[PDB]
Amino acid sequence: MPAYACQRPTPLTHHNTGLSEALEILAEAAGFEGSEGRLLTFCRAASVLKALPSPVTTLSQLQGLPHFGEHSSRVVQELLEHGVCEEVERVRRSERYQTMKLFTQIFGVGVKTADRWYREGLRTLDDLREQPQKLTQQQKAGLQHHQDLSTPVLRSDVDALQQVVEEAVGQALPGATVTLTGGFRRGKLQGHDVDFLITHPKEGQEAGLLPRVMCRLQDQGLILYHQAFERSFCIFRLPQPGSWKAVRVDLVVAPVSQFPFALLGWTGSKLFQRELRRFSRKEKGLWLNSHGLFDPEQKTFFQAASEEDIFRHLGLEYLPPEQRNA
DNA sequence: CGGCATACG
DNA sequence: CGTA
DNA sequence: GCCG
Ligand SMILES: Nc1nc2c([nH]c(=O)n2[C@@H]2O[C@H](COP(=O)(O)OP(=O)(O)OP(=O)(O)O)[C@@H](O)[C@H]2O)c(=O)[nH]1
Ligand SMILES: [Mn+2]
Ligand SMILES: [Mn+2]
Ligand SMILES: [Mn+2]
Ligand SMILES: [Mn+2]
Ligand SMILES: [Mn+2]
Ligand SMILES: [Mn+2]
Ligand SMILES: [Mn+2]
Ligand SMILES: [Mn+2]
Ligand code: NA
Repeated sequence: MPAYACQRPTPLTHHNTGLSEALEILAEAAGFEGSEGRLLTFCRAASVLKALPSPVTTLSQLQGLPHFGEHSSRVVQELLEHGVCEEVERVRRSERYQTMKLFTQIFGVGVKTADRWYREGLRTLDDLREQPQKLTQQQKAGLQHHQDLSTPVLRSDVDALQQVVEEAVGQALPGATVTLTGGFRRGKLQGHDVDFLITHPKEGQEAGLLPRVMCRLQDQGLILYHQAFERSFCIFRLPQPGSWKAVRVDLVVAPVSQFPFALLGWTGSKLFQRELRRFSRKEKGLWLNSHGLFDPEQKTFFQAASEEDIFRHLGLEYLPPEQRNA
């Protein structure tokens, strides 16, 4: 079992969901308490289980696996022996976990904001609505549309949204393209949002594109919330039969020179990309982001025509998007 | 001991 | 800070 | 929490 998640295939459907979900509760809780290192370990351990070919039935099957130490092993041991881990259940049932999950699920609210509200005694969404002065415009939008934003986005929604984004993009710039990224490109059937990457084959023609796209969407009544810019984290008014629902949509524009790097970064998973960037820097001495791959000693950027090119320049076996579900 | 991904809005 |  |  390779130690980095970018060195192994992780399919969407795997064989250890019970174990991985328990470890991911501990990771989430570690985040709520401000320990990003513990969060990362528990996430990495859960991800290792997703990459295994068969169900773990015996604690012996963990020996030698990366990111399993005393704590993650004890969690698995108790789930195998008893079907429940006391620590996981305590966190699950705790007022702090439940409230931090509730608040951080809001668009515009992260851990530090949720923790402050928790410390102020706030506990419910209605508590927040009762104190609108304490909210940014982004948080106001997140709370206003929270019910819809909690409804899974389905493929039919994606296809309808792709059509209206393509229409606006084509009106704004002939020849520009729209690529579905995020979890749907990895094969997910559902999501919390839809992610789109926009470019143009002629370098530089995409300058100023995203404001023009947003204006065209806003004039068709499709925009409920949005913030020079190249990323827009939006809420769309998606038509439905006889009505509409709010959907989160992320739009990003990249020049075509950067498109493989942006496609790779925005296709995820989040853990896959953090692990790939860690691998790049720590094992290969190269700096990876959604713009490029930089060699800091020659002071040069690697020219890539595809995601495959990037994997190859990092000395990694290529993984298609459906195997990046780390 | 300390690192843990890396950027834009 | 928030978002990805 | 795990690891280089
Ligand atoms: N959520 C999230 N995405 C991130 C982070 N950093 C980062 O590069 N991304 C990239 O943004 C991509 C799209 O983000 P996303 O939150 O829409 O996640 P997703 O489509 O995989 O899952 P979803 O099904 O919940 O929408 C991810 O797939 C990930 O690679 C991060 O900290 N959080
Ligand atoms: Mn399998
Ligand atoms: Mn412990
Ligand atoms: Mn026991
Ligand atoms: Mn998404
Ligand atoms: Mn997104
Ligand atoms: Mn840029
Ligand atoms: Mn330490
Ligand atoms: Mn520690
Ligand atoms: Na949030």
